[PDB]
Amino acid sequence: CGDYSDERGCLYQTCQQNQFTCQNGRCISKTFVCDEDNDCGDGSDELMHLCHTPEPTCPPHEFKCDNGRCIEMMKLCNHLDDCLDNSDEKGCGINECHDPSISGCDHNCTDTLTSFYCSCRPGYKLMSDKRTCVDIDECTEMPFVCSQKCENVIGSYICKCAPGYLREPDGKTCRQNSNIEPYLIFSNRYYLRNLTIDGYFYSLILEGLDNVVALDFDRVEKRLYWIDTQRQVIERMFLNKTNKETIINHRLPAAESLAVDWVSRKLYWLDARLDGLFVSDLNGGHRRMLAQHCVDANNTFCFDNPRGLALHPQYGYLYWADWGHRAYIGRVGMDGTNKSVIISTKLEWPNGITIDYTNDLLYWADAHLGYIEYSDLEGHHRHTVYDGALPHPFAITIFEDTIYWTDWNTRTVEKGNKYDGSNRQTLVNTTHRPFDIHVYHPYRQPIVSNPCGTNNGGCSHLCLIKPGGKGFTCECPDDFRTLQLSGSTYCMPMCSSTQFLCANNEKCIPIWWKCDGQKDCSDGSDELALCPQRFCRLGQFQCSDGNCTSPQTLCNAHQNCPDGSDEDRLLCENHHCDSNEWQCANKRCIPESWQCDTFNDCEDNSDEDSSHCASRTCRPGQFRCANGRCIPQAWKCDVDNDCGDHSDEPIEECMSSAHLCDNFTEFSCKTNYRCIPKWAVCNGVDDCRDNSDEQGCEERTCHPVGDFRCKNHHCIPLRWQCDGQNDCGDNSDEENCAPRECTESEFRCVNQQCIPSRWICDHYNDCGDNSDERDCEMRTCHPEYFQCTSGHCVHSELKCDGSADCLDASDEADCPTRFPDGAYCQATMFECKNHVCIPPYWKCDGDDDCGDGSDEELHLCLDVPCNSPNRF
Amino acid sequence: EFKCDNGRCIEMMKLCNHLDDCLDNSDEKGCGINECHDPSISGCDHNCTDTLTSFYCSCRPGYKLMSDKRTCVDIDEC
Ligand SMILES: *[C@@H]1O[C@H](CO)[C@@H](O[C@@H]2O[C@H](CO)[C@@H](O[C@@H]3O[C@H](CO)[C@@H](O)[C@H](O)[C@@H]3O)[C@H](O)[C@H]2NC(C)=O)[C@H](O)[C@H]1NC(C)=O
Ligand SMILES: *[C@@H]1O[C@H](CO)[C@@H](O[C@@H]2O[C@H](CO)[C@@H](O[C@@H]3O[C@H](CO)[C@@H](O)[C@H](O)[C@@H]3O)[C@H](O)[C@H]2NC(C)=O)[C@H](O)[C@H]1NC(C)=O
Ligand SMILES: *[C@@H]1O[C@H](CO)[C@@H](O[C@@H]2O[C@H](CO)[C@@H](O[C@@H]3O[C@H](CO)[C@@H](O)[C@H](O)[C@@H]3O)[C@H](O)[C@H]2NC(C)=O)[C@H](O)[C@H]1NC(C)=O
Ligand SMILES: *[C@@H]1O[C@H](CO)[C@@H](O)[C@H](O)[C@H]1NC(C)=O
Ligand SMILES: *[C@@H]1O[C@H](CO)[C@@H](O)[C@H](O)[C@H]1NC(C)=O
Ligand SMILES: *[C@@H]1O[C@H](CO)[C@@H](O)[C@H](O)[C@H]1NC(C)=O
Ligand SMILES: *[C@@H]1O[C@H](CO)[C@@H](O)[C@H](O)[C@H]1NC(C)=O
Repeated sequence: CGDYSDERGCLYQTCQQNQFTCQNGRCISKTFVCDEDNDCGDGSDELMHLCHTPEPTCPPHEFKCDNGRCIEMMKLCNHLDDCLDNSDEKGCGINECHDPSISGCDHNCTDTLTSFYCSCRPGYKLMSDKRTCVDIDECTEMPFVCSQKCENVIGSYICKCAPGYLREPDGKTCRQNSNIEPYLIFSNRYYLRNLTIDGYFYSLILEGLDNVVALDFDRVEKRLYWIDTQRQVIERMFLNKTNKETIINHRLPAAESLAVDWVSRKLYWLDARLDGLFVSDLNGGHRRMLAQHCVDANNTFCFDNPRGLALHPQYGYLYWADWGHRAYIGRVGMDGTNKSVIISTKLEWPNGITIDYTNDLLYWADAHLGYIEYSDLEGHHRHTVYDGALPHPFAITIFEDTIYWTDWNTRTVEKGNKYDGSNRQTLVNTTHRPFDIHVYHPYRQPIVSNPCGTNNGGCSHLCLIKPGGKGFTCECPDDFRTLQLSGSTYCMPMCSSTQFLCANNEKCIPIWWKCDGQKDCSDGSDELALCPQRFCRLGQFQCSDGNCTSPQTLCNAHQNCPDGSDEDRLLCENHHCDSNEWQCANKRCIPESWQCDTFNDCEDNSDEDSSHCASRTCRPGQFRCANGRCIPQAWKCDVDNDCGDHSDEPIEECMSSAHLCDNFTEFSCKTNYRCIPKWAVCNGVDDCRDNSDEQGCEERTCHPVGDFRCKNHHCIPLRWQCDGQNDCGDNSDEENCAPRECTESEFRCVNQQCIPSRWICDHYNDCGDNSDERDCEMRTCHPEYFQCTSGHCVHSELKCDGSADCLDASDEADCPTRFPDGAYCQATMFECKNHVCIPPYWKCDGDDDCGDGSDEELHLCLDVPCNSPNRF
Repeated sequence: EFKCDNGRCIEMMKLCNHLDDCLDNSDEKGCGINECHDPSISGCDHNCTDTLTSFYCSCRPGYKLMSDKRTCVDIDEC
């Protein structure tokens, strides 16, 4: 039919018809036989995939004839017409090299039974002329010849060792000279571990963390920073465990990776949700988003899922990786400039990334493809440490000549040679995923001077090293406009409302942190003496009436606070939403994806303003369709009209040669023009409509290690096996599962199931057998929890919060009035005998929520005469 | 690979390559040149077949080569 049909059935190309990647039933005669007729799928003409010329291969005991035969070496020049071209006789090479007139070669001509050939001395590459030998640049061409640095020599190479590395007498090897002995540092799900390099000693640096996926040390101060994604905090601690604190706790929707700078004394971390790389001092005083949007200057590569970081202060470049649709390993200068891509080919899931400071080689690991590669810092010559046999590596660090990587599927730490991946040794296996890894050693952070030097190089807030490891650029916090003065910079204090500005202008804290019982500003202007007593708890907005409302509800186009300052004109004037939150006319904030989502999500309905959606300028990396909705570029030219209108599917271009599935990962489905990835194949889901992904799962194989095969021919990671979840529908994963051993901070139920140690007497019977909730009076409790009189544990934060989390309500009745005025309820709420601050609307509201909050207010509302009482 | 008299396995390409590839130099040792073409030596019953070193013989079908490597004796196929 026509192009307006916008639908196609199963073509089922059989003999002559051959549906290409764009599903075009072109003739079978077009297979490179002078016929590039199918420009649509482009499969009819292939530059090298269709040009093979595979004649030359034949057994070495056979001399290939010029006619194409493979006359035997014994039959070579056997005085018999063995071939049509008679290459055996026609070709009888006699002392061609001995003849000086012909076969003149550079180093060493080697004769044969037919014609001649030549060989070059070691370190000299033979030229295409087959007579000229050219010296090999072993330092760049084959960097694995030398450990650490190298110098090119004519016909050979000289290896050296960086300072601190003692060169071994054997040569081409280096050995450390530091006083300290290096030991691996990696983070489990709840534990920071301490493992020696040889794997002889195992330890536990710190436990009791929700979910740690990243860590990085600081040689200067002997600190150890990490990220708790579940808790959304960036915390640091001394190696001796003397002090622990939360550096950053605000605006961390998801922090995949972290990299501590040990030169400019800065902290960098990637944010997957906000899609940007941030910078802050080791105390988190000043924050600034350094990079955002796309990185290729063409919008092909953009921050989608950045989960790797590696600092090289010697050149001031911070390499990072992204496992989105368009995987890239691009780098940025530490000052936030020179944003550029490095490696963008043969890459699906670059989870891990590191920089070998010894020889300046950028190492990265791919999860789906399963390889580990190293290249120059400009990403020119890619060499594979491993072919891809690794099931699913996540983190990678290099020390001396050994590369240490942590693999999720095998749930273990493995090490090998940094160049050829030899001596692959499994150090220790962990019950949980191994996550980020590092090698703690003074050499891992080489000493290099700070261009800032002092006073942040005379910068007001931030001093970031310029690219190339020379000079610095002044910066400003996120809430400051960076003006470039004459030979200097000025940070405009321009800040939105609902955000206090310190008198010293050090930072722009939120308004609800002004006079919050804490001197948030270093000056302390926020906690002015002349300020009303704030009865509301920290992290809450206090209205003039004294009621407490959530800061998220501030200026939410709804008069939540009775006093009215919630929607006050001055407080909502110049209100700015989050970076990913698209502001509406009524100042209500909605996610940027909802800007023209075709849904009246915002009360003012500005999210469906035709005028603004027609004139909607969209961030790079997302495709704009007719409706004005901006789906991601990966959602453009897909079989599914994600935008709804077929404008998101330029079927002319979608069937054209522009959209061809990547050979490495993107698997083309024959019936449509879909380009689902390789790991999307046989995922048990109809990822592409024709179900071609799920057709060959019986023929499809699994990874030899770190993969479990189910009865449905489903390959799943070995870690997912016996996880208590049916990863494969046939329950083969959970068919036979001996209970696993519980870790240090895991309590073992009588059901032989491991639960977090914090959940004993959780007051929610998390374990099925309810064995966790026993002996609570004899259990004391954890240091960070308050114990109810009944004996159960509760968060110390939830104490005296107006919420009786304890059943006996002891968590609230053991504290005085929330304010010295003489009452417990700040927002005119109802306080029962248990001192629970039942909301004023919730006062005498249907069921008796409070333990002793039974109300005789039948006059206001008799219990029997209640709508809530659906069932007598 | 052509097995050397010393026990090596000098390559066929290296056979008679004018190089001392083996201790016995079997490659350069008595390079087989038209030994079958010479009627004085390599006299075989049916068909002498030359090689890069010395010679050998082949018999017509139905005739088994004798231990002498020069006499072909009819096979008793029955
Ligand atoms: C992680 O584990 C490693 C290995 O246990 C720890 O490094 C070790 O630290 C101890 C205590 O400082 C060192 O003992 C020292 O021995 C020397 C003599 O060899 C002695 O002069 C010192 O006074 C001290 O007793 C041990 O040698 C050292 N080993 C290594 C591998 O360097 C590391 O401190 C642990 N880190 C954390 C944060 O848990
Ligand atoms: C655990 O290890 C860390 C890192 O080595 C220790 O932090 C640093 O410890 C040193 C020695 O106590 C501190 O030096 C002292 O500084 C004060 C001034 O702040 C000075 O008056 C003292 O004479 C001495 O020079 C250093 O300040 C401290 N870190 C920083 C940068 O503040 C930590 O103390 C160790 N904890 C223990 C006791 O295991
Ligand atoms: C900003 O980043 C870009 C991209 O990384 C830098 O450009 C790069 O500069 C290096 C050093 O000159 C180049 O390496 C050289 O490449 C050539 C082959 O092109 C090779 O023969 C040399 O031995 C060396 O490896 C690299 O190719 C080049 N890359 C690109 C894409 O331009 C730039 O220098 C950085 N500095 C700035 C301008 O901020
Ligand atoms: C190459 O030729 C030189 C000069 O004749 C000689 O010294 C050297 O041993 C030869 N090497 C090889 C590989 O034959
Ligand atoms: C990059 O940008 C150019 C225009 O400057 C465009 O023609 C091209 O298609 C874009 N994609 C590539 C090849 O990176
Ligand atoms: C680690 O691997 C070894 C060798 O397969 C095995 O004996 C040991 O039980 C494993 N440990 C864990 C915790 O799975
Ligand atoms: C063997 O020798 C006979 C007699 O000269 C000749 O007719 C025949 O063609 C030869 N066959 C071979 C395989 O040389």
